[PDB]
Amino acid sequence: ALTVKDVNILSQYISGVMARADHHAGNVEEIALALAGAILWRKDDTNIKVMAKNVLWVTINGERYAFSYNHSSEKIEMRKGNIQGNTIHEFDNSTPLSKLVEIFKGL
Amino acid sequence: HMALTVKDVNILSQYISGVMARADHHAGNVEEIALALAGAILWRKDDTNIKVMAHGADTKNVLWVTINGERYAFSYNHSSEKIEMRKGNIQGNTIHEFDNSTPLSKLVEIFKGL
Repeated sequence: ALTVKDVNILSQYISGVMARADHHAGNVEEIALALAGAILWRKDDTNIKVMAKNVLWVTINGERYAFSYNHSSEKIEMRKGNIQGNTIHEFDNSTPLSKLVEIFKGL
Repeated sequence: HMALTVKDVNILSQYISGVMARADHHAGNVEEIALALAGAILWRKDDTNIKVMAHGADTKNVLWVTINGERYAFSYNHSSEKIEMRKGNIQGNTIHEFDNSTPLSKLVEIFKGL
């Protein structure tokens, strides 16, 4: 799995996400940038890790969160704890930024 | 006279948290678009570190980033309540002004094109 250890790798990863979203998942291409900001906003010191569909793990306020793309619903799914459970939020280009801020502010 | 160099992800997260805290408290009109701008700047930046210059103290901040060999300056205008984006000269006119009502599709378009 990829460990996002520095800003160089982080930009490359975000670029990878945006390239993939443009080509094959256009319905999350916009929210992806805001999600990137939100995850960096709220993460603990633990490094972001992307594992293998890929799953991105981040720890926020002492809880582990998994982000991954669902081709069938065309959503980015957010799970709390283990990828083997229900989503707590789903994001796409229709998600209001007001709602995104509200969700991350409260984590 | 004060320069913050965003050398690593820890400093980046503290900087973003600082921006969101200030926006929540007295710049509500850009609190939402600030997150998207954070992703967009990190998306397109060249290797050079982001720098935040304050030539007044913690209040008169300008964030600088290089994209495709060009410098871009971001700052908040507390009268228009917009984040102003300039290119090259910081004393030039703005090329874009962003707030919560900026369509995200337009923000993606702008950054894709830099």
